[PDB]
Amino acid sequence: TKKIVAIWAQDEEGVIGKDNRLPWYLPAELQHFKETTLNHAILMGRVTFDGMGRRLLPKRETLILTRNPEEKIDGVATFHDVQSVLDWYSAQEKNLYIVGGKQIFQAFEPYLDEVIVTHIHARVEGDTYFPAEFDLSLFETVSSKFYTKDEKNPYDFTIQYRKRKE
Amino acid sequence: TKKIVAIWAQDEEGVIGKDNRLPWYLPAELQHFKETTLNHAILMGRVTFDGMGRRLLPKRETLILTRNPEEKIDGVATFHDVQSVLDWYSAQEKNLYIVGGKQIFQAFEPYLDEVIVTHIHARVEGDTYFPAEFDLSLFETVSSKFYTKDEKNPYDFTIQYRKRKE
Ligand SMILES: NC(=O)C1=CN([C@@H]2O[C@H](COP(=O)(O)OP(=O)(O)OC[C@H]3O[C@@H](n4cnc5c(N)ncnc54)[C@H](OP(=O)(O)O)[C@@H]3O)[C@@H](O)[C@H]2O)C=CC1
Ligand SMILES: NC(=O)C1=CN([C@@H]2O[C@H](COP(=O)(O)OP(=O)(O)OC[C@H]3O[C@@H](n4cnc5c(N)ncnc54)[C@H](OP(=O)(O)O)[C@@H]3O)[C@@H](O)[C@H]2O)C=CC1
Ligand SMILES: CN(Cc1cnc2nc(N)nc(N)c2n1)c1ccc(C(=O)N[C@@H](CCC(=O)O)C(=O)O)cc1
Ligand SMILES: CN(Cc1cnc2nc(N)nc(N)c2n1)c1ccc(C(=O)N[C@@H](CCC(=O)O)C(=O)O)cc1
Repeated sequence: TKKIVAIWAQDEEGVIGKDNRLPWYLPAELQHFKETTLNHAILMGRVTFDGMGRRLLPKRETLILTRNPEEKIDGVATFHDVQSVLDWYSAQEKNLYIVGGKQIFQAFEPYLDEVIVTHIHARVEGDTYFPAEFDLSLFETVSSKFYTKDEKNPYDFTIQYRKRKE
Repeated sequence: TKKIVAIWAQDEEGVIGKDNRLPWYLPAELQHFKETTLNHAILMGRVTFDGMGRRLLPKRETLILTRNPEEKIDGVATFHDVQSVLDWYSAQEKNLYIVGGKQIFQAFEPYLDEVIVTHIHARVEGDTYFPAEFDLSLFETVSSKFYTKDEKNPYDFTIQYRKRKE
């Protein structure tokens, strides 16, 4: 039942970030993020955390990965290496969602059970892309859904759930 | 020539914020913001400062308004009340841009020489509205320009420059 899942959103070319934030705004996609991670743990890099104004998502067990030994935010648990997070994960039952920052996605690739990827049907300008060396072939699409754009969500997008091929 | 200017962006209903961020993403509008405030000073409330990850913008003198006893913060100047900012402003020659936070906009409205308002032609969900306690009759629109929507900027928007008359 328990698993480590990577979840991210990207444009048509793999863009995931710009100026420490996301180069788009789609409340409906954020809603999907909320429903998926609700009542679970999420691990994000220190940069992405600061990028979102250090906001603590309600009903989410927030885990921050940093190399700063003096880093200490109230409301969140700090981790300084991958092994530490894996030990934490094994000592509990909740699913663990790798939520972001290209470096974090790269660091956890070997331990991923599944990926939930949102393909935004648009092309934007970004300075950070999903890891091009990430081997998505080891995964298989189990389900997906198309979300039609509207006033508040200017770009169409699709969400795919892909499990690790046996 | 020097003056105190308020700059902000709002949707058709006056929405300026949602969950401590701006409910939209328009690189061309952010480029506009940079062109306007570049090489000058900008004053933002502590909330907004936190909201953008304490990210210090380049070629900008950042001023933070807060009641927090702290005498200083980052590579920024800390102020503890409205009058303090106005006095600092009087002792120098650069234009002062009031850039954000509903409370900060409201606090400096009586001292504004000009407003530069971006009118985003769309309706989005906000939890923070521009504090419109301005006697509009006091200002005159010198000009406004239109920016047609495109792939990276999904909403049309108009930037209006208004100066205090009489
Ligand atoms: N589109 C999407 O789905 C998402 C996009 N993003 C975007 O991606 C960009 C951020 O990505 P990125 O720049 O890679 O930053 P990350 O979010 O990956 O964070 C990087 C930081 O994590 C810490 N870190 C990294 N590796 C380790 C390690 N092995 N051990 C301990 N600490 C480590 C360090 O923090 P420290 O420097 O403190 O030591 C490092 O600076 C932003 O634009 C963000 O908005 C983020 C999430 C999702
Ligand atoms: N659309 C746009 O153009 C912009 C929108 N925004 C949005 O506005 C929202 C934030 O607005 P708001 O919540 O009002 O926060 P503000 O950014 O206005 O910051 C408020 C804080 O400033 C300090 N402060 C306020 N008044 C005084 C005073 N008289 N003397 C000393 N310090 C004072 C306090 O900080 P402390 O609590 O530390 O004492 C107060 O909590 C966010 O959603 C943000 O995204 C922000 C900028 C632009
Ligand atoms: C920057 N950032 C990270 C971010 C954004 N979108 C993503 N989208 C996906 N698919 N995957 C991610 N890792 C992801 N990460 C953010 C920023 C804000 C919120 C946020 O406010 N989320 C609300 C939901 C907002 C809503 O319901 O519209 C929540 O409670 O989770 C989440 C992630
Ligand atoms: C949240 N926030 C405040 C914000 C955003 N847009 C605004 N837009 C207007 N017109 N007025 C404001 N006061 C305003 N404030 C931000 C967030 C990021 C950047 C920013 O990255 N600015 C870069 C430009 C980034 C870009 O060109 O993409 C700069 O150097 O000014 C500015 C303000």
